[PDB]
Amino acid sequence: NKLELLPAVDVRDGQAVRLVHGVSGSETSYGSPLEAALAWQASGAEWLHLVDLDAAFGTGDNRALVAEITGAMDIKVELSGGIRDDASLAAALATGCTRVNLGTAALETPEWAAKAIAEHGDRIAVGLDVRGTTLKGRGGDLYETLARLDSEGCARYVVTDIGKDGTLTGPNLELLKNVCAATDRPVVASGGISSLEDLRALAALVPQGVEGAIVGKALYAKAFTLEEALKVVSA
Repeated sequence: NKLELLPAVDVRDGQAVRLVHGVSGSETSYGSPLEAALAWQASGAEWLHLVDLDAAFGTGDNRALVAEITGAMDIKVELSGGIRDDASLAAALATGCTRVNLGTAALETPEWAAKAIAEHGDRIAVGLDVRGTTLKGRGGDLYETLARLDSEGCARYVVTDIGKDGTLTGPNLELLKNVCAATDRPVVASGGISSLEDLRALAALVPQGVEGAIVGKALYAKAFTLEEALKVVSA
């Protein structure tokens, strides 16, 4: 398969935004998140990666708007942000998204996350936010957690290097290679993508287990177009 591209739309206070290092308050705003999602779809996106950052940070939420965006997509939607308990998981699933991501929940409430995995299967992926080998949440050892989540039947991982997120300095390819070497489950790369060369490098890791790549600031800051990105990961 080709590398899947998941252009991102992160929502804060009803706006499309990008963060640096995932830090609340580092937002750059780009306007309407609905218009952004529809633009990605129009350019040929197969996936939207949609994030409710208010829910992630515990500052209210954008539930109605996230539901509207998801419903406006004819393409697959991965939804993330603050999915930490039965009600936030139910709200997310009710958007009709293709899959959700659990992040902090895997660290803070591992038994709840295991139960969600058992009950929803591959509608769940787990986000791993990494610095070095340490997991972070809004702690844990990367390989111990990966091993535990594997044994619990986790279908898929979304791996973010926090130090690269929103920085346009390139992805952490070594991190990604070694997570792929540790689990047989598909890995989605997130954070740092800055150039078409970065995408070529990620595409070369598909045989090792990199299934897809979430692309954020490179698209909003026009490092390349989504059309270029889709061409480059094609054969």
